[PDB]
Amino acid sequence: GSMMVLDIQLFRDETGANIIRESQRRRFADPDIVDAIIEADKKWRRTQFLTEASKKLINICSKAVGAKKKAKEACVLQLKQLSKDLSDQVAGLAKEAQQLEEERDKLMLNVGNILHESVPIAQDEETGNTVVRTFGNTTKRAKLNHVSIMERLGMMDTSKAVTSMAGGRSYVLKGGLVQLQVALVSYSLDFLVKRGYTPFYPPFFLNRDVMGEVAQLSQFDEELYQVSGDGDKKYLIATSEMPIAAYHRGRWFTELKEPLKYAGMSTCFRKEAGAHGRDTLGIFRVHQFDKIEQFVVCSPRQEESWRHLEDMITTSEEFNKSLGLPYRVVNICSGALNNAAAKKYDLEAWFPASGAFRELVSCSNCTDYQSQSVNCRYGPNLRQNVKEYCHMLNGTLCAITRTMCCICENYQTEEGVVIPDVLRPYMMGIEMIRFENN
Amino acid sequence: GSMMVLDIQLFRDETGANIIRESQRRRFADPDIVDAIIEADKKWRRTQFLTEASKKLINICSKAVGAKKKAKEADGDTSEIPPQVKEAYENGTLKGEQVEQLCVLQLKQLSKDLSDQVAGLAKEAQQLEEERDKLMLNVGNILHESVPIAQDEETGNTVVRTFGNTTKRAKLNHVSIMERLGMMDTSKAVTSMAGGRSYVLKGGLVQLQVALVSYSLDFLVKRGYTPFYPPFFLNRDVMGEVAQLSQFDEELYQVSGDGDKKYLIATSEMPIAAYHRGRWFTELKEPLKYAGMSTCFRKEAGAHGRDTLGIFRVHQFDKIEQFVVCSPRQEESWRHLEDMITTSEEFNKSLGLPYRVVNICSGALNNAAAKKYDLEAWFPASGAFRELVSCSNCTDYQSQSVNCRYGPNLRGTAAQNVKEYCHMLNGTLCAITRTMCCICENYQTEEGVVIPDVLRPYMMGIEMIRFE
Ligand SMILES: Nc1ncnc2c1ncn2[C@@H]1O[C@H](COP(=O)(O)OP(=O)(O)OP(=O)(O)O)[C@@H](O)[C@H]1O
Ligand SMILES: Nc1ncnc2c1ncn2[C@@H]1O[C@H](COP(=O)(O)OP(=O)(O)OP(=O)(O)O)[C@@H](O)[C@H]1O
Ligand code: NA
Repeated sequence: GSMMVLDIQLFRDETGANIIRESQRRRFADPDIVDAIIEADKKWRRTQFLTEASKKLINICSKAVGAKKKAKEACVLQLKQLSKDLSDQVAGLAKEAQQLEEERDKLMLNVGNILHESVPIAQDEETGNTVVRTFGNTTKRAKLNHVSIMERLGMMDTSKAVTSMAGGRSYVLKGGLVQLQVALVSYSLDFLVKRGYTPFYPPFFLNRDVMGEVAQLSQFDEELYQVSGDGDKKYLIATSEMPIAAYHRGRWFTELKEPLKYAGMSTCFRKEAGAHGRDTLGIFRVHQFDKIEQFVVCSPRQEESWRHLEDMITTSEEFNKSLGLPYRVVNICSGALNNAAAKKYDLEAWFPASGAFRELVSCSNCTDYQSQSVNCRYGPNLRQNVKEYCHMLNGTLCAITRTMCCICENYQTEEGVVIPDVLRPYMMGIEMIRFENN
Repeated sequence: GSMMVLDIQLFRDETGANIIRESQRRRFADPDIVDAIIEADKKWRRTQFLTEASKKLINICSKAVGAKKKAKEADGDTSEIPPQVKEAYENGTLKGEQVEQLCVLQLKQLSKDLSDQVAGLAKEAQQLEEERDKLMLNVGNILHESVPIAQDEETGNTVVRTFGNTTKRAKLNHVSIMERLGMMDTSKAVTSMAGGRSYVLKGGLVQLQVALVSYSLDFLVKRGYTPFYPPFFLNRDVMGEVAQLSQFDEELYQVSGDGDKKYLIATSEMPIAAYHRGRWFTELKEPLKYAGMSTCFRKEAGAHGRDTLGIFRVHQFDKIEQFVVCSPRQEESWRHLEDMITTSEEFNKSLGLPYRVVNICSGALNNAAAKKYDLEAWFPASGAFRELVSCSNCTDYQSQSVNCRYGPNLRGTAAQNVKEYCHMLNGTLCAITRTMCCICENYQTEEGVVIPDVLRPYMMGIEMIRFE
């Protein structure tokens, strides 16, 4: 059943419907769908209006019979029949209500979050993404790519010894690379703790019902493994953003003078159904990887979320600067944005052997898209004419395997890989991991 | 289906079969079963004897036809196979010299009939092989001579060694401490999201978790172990070489959606063992020592509502594991077992945790283990010793199942009277959530939990995590 889509409230006002139509056109999506959603919703509201009315009339029938029969009268027989009929009508109204919600929500799958005014308008990323900032020597060239380096270290196995055990794109890390992996986890966690984030270690399973509130329906198809055996069926998490968002379901923050900031720490599991033969090379694109994630829950007011988005990307930049990895920050074009995001920044690191900018980090302001889906409310209650929801953002701090790949290319020498200065105290003071002699 | 059970070769020797029957009796397990396993294997070897005879006869048929056609011999009167010929190949006594008396039409029919026999024999072979290993599910590794002989743990285990003050008492148990810290959520906010026994850790407890992972890994690196980060999925075929059928029912989650069905690992021992499948170490002058690092996933199907509370027994937890592959000769694996339990002891001493070491009795040993030591840490608020660590010598039980051979591997070697396999051992260094529970009880004060000295540099120098 459950699925994550845009708030219905914005559709029920002429000005809001026009905001959504405009955002649809700017995303290269269908604006005509907004009318279809308003109509389905108008029918749905009608069923709810009749249901609330008829329920009140069911008590009228009950109280009437209670007063009449206490008065010792032999119309009661009619009132009883009318109670059964209204209960029948309410039952019929509910089945119709259900069908209409299903139709509405399925139409809404095609409606994205309202674009920020700064999002570039383009359908294609190569031409369409706008470069915001660059850091370091982004034209640097180096000898060996990350796959060759990790193979020459003797510290990564992606051969049939592993894939015949664990399937395609599975890998073993050994020795110095595991030390580096752990160094990055711990350094990444500390980096965020120092910036006011609360560490958060989630369950790696979510139930279907809950996963449906924080995942787009296409993610079930392309990205989420199903887990079974123990009670209800579950899904492995693709990112700690899922359980962190789900953790706020049904919550209500009367105010958030300070944001909630979490440093999500987890293994991430991705089926990568789309990537038939994209990579297959190294640990750059794998089904299982550690990631440290920024997650922010904040007030929906005064565009505070937009300020946090800037802080979050700046945080990921400062992290990569600390590692000395060259990069560019790009503002993702409207055609490439997922539905939840109102704006997205990617930090794409320069891979000097490979000769390419490759995404290490994405940071998104999802405003009230997830929040309305998980029902994470904000402010005072209606009983204020609008229901307010918290804003939520999420952004990579460090995706560990891709960052390891970038470090290997950028810090290679003839003898091995130099460990970035900041990571050394997190791996026993090791200055370099060395190639197998030949 | 794929299955981890004892090696067959020792069953086919009278002295070997008796050693196995004796070990079974000493485990309070079934010896009578060995006769049933020998019989199932006898049936199996018969299908191989016939298969090899018939495969050779098929080649003789082809060569005979070739020679007859070359000489322009007439094809013959009939393709009908003499009943004695059918009887002979069904019994494995048909000789090539007799086959060569047949005409071309007969040789052709016989080649087809022998091919059908070879196909029927492959199916018989596998129903017999499944029936056999299933009977083998109940047969344990040969006990080391020092294993206490008893059925029940609570009385049969032998306390070997103790460390620290194991009678001190403390006020709050680990559940109450982690609650008062505000850093562990096991409420419906979490369980309605992720199911029973699910948890969220926050704040200082995540810092402590990471500190333990990194300190544990460093602890083993300093002792010559190679870090090993595995895939957390194993496919059915491979999982069955390193697990018994009962673990599929009680312990292993199934994962699907992409490729064939896989299982989540319950310990890094599984993928590390599997990684050695089909290997052949001609010599291991030094052992291979691995420091396994992984999340472990356990259904806990048996422990339905056994513990329930806190993070002591959960479905998902980090663990750092010792895994050793070594020579099967000169009782070397027994020396490694002693070093491994000592390493886990020194780790706990370094954390300042009191404990006892117990030698696990014969009746309570799992099948793969020839001997097992557990380290049970003292939980002063619970008032009990609770298992933190197990270390076992599985000698060649996993290695035979995964086919990890030892010894010279040279051309010209025929049917080897004794195939040798490596020995494998495994032992917990640190199960992270249980160690956190132990630390919380032992290091509690009025204001919170004091961080053990050795972990402080691994969590930004923090000396204490404070109650809300
Ligand atoms: N299959 C993978 N293997 C290793 N790292 C990955 C993989 N998928 C994503 N990452 C890392 O996680 C970061 C965040 O990825 P995200 O959750 O945004 O998924 P995505 O499909 O890349 O979506 P987006 O288009 O927003 O980046 C990426 O920038 C990358 O560093
Ligand atoms: N469900 C669990 N939750 C948290 N920690 C666990 C769990 N199961 C095992 N552990 C930890 O892992 C360690 C090793 O566990 P092991 O794999 O040996 O499983 P076991 O069946 O509980 O123990 P044994 O080996 O004695 O049968 C235990 O000593 C304990 O510290
Ligand atoms: Na340049």
